[PDB]
Amino acid sequence: SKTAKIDWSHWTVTVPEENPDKPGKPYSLGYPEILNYAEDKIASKYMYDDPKDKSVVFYAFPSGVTTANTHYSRSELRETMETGSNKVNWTFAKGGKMRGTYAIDDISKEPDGKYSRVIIAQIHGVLTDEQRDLIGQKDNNAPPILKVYWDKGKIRVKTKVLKDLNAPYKEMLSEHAWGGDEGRNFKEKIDLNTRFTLEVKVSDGRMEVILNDTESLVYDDIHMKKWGIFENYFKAGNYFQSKTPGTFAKVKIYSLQVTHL
Repeated sequence: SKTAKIDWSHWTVTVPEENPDKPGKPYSLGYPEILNYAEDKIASKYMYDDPKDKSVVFYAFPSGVTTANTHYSRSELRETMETGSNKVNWTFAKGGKMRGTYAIDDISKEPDGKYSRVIIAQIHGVLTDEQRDLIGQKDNNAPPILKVYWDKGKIRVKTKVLKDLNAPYKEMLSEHAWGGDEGRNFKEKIDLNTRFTLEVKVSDGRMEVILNDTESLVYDDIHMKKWGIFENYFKAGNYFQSKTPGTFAKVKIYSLQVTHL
């Protein structure tokens, strides 16, 4: 209404600041406490309203506080397709769609004078407990099959590839079986302080990323078929890709919608 169009019943947030009651781990909020973000003494520093334009600002910077499988600091949402739970997630065959309206509100430069980079949307894989236990892994982590960056004035997309197409199932379940692709950039340059839309559409063996409802980048080869073994969740916000002292980003979200029809 007066605030950004985000359905808080389907997201958790993790921020850059340490949780005082859980040392070494970043503070997080899930439902229903996330609804209190604006009055949360910790979270409101990093996820807060701009009432002038009805956005939510995600502010992140190197804090030295991260999670076990996350390299950099973040102020970022994690999708919970079932309100209140983290273990209900979706396969590519079930599918999903995420639509967001963003702006890169402010960002630092690196020492070479080029802007720092920020990840604003992801699809993260997740192992089921049965898969985790089959391969004897300590947690349910799996690769980020999709990462969408703002990178030096372009929207850049990175996906994962299976390094050995003959890899057996138990090997394919490990992150070491997957590596990064070469990356693809949208043609339309996206300036700072400029609203733009992203749409991510996932279906069986297929992922499509759409910028400003014009250009699509489509992924629909063997790697997307092989990725079908995982469950997934969306992420959105500010996963800030620098540890250089003094760097930061602020990402605004005006609208964010996920569906699994």
